[PDB]
Amino acid sequence: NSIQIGGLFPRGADQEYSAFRVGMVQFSTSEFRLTPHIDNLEVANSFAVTNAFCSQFSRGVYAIFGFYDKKSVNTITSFCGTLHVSFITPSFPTDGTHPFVIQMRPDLKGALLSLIEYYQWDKFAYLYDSDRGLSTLQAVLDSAAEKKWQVTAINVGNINNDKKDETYRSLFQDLELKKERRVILDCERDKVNDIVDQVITIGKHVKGYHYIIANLGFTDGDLLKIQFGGAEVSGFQIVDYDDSLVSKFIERWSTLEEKEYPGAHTATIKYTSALTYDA
Amino acid sequence: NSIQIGGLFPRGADQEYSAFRVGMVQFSTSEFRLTPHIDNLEVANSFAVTNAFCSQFSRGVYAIFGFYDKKSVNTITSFCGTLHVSFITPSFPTDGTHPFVIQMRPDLKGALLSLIEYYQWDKFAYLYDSDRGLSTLQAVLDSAAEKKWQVTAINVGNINNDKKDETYRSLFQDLELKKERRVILDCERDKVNDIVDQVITIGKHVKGYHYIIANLGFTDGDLLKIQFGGAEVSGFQIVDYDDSLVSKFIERWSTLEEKEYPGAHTATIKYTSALTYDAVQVMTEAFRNLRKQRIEISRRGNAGDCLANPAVPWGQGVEIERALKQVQVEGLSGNIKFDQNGKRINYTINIMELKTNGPRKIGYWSEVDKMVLTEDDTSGLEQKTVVVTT
Amino acid sequence: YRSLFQDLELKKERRVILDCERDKVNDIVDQVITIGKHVKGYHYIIANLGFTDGDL
Repeated sequence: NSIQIGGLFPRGADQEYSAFRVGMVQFSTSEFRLTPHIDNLEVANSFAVTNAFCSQFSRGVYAIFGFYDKKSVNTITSFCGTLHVSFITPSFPTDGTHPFVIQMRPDLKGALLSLIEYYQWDKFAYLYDSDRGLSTLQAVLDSAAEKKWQVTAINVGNINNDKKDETYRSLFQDLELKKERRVILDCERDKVNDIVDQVITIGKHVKGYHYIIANLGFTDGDLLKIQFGGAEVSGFQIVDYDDSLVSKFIERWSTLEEKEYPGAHTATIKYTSALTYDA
Repeated sequence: NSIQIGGLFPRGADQEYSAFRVGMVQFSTSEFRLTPHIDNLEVANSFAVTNAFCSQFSRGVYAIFGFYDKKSVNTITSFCGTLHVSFITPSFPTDGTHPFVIQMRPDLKGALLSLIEYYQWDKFAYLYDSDRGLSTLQAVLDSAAEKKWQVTAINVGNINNDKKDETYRSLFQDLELKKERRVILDCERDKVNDIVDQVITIGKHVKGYHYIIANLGFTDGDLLKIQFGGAEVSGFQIVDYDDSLVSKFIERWSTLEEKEYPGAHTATIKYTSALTYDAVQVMTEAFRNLRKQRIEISRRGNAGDCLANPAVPWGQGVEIERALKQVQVEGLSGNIKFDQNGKRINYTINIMELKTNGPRKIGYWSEVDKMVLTEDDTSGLEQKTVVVTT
Repeated sequence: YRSLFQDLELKKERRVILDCERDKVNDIVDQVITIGKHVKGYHYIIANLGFTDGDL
């Protein structure tokens, strides 16, 4: 039995798509089969998202799936909320409760709170990228009342790649005036990479500083570049690799040729793709 | 040569629509007379927004007008950017340089930071609703970093109205944990007045507290309710009632029956409505200039459905946007001028203080001149009886 | 390398004059980066004419 469903995907999310088809293969059943309607539109154009949404609605799909921008979240909640169409999503959790919005990404902020509670920091800078939503920051501020924290949040995402350089050195130099030893980064994998790189170049990966990477990709991140700096570093993983089902997943995940499923021929996997495959 | 236009007024904004009617009256002209497609739909519902939008798009209206939620900003921005359709709003400005976007609100940010610099504060609470956006928060934090400020921001706006009383008690106690004496407020006027009433009940309207109302319409609130509590209060104002043009506007304003024009029969007015009237003047005179351009643009409902794949926008409106941006004319908020980014520019925002006799100006704020104090001291009232502890 | 500089740490040396060919120069520099011992308080001298030729 064919079962039509939506399949929105941002371009450059190839790993999640490959893993998606892997999900189609692994869990296909004799009783019925899913009928994906793949769509590779950018999430930045909410209007285009509306277009694809009406398109799959024309397809009459019983479900819709894909990533969403904070720019698009209100759109998806509005439409799926209106038409009572379900929409599973890997992306960051909604700041507001909604009907028909299943969401694959666990809330992370409370663990972050407990984490700080363990490290018992009194004061620290807190960089953030807007795109995942500022709500987490709001939370850290709330505790800052209760925990008398003197956090100094600063956005980073506005910066262009073209001048993506001196702004950093000026930034950390600004951090030096407070002589900050402790920062919890909250950025995307790529931004995580560039930031870690600049930290290397300025050499603040030395012992006496500390970092916390606020995402599930803490293992996904290439921390080898800073493993030997002596500064302590800690983060999060939603997917233990020591797990039996996980290791079994790895046994074949390496096997796939990149030509069929690019980005899949690796020892590990982005947690988001894993959320897709689970979804 | 009547010109079809949009009309997206959120429910309960009667004074705004009435002001819109007054705008239709004040600038009606033989060369053309505007043809509103007025609608009353929830601003929060992006779906319905898209519905009416595509409806007027089916009308192929050459211009559109209405507000937008922060939830809906991305909507209308994405539509103006995709369909190359010009639009005007009195809502709070986008954080990005979005094409085909006109906006009546000069950013209150720089004047606010300037004000903070004027009081030379170092520690303060920052209450905020989410609804106008967190841009001011990002800004105040940004300045806070360099200035070694100790921000205490809090999201008051998510609190349920069902018990919009209980939370406040713990809330101000939270301030008392640090004994904050300095509290920026960033909410819409209703929430503002409510919270102020709570300040009354907790009695923190007493002298030695200071307050800041972050809004274009500082006079709109019920300041009289706490005029004599002794706590200092001050805020920004985009609307000078003292202006003779504004004066005459009042002369026609309060006099009108509120039945035909709800929200109009008063001595006061929302800054929003003034932005509306100003938007009417701007659009109207803009097309007046189009007539000088003689660039014919008339078309039927050629636009059809908004889901054309790909949709291909007609470029005459792209020219119309250029015609709009170049407009430079006086309004209720003083001069109106646009950058090609579509933000208002080279404007002015009068500072206001709550003197015991009543609210009062002390200066004005150009974006380029920054803060500008006015001498207006009225030769000093009194020393207000100096406290002498011992 | 890490063992080597760790051995240097016992003397807490702040000052070294490297004397190597440009390739091994670049490699040793990279390792110094990875161990991070190029913060203020250290110093280096590269004993060759290629001091500009190498990346710095």
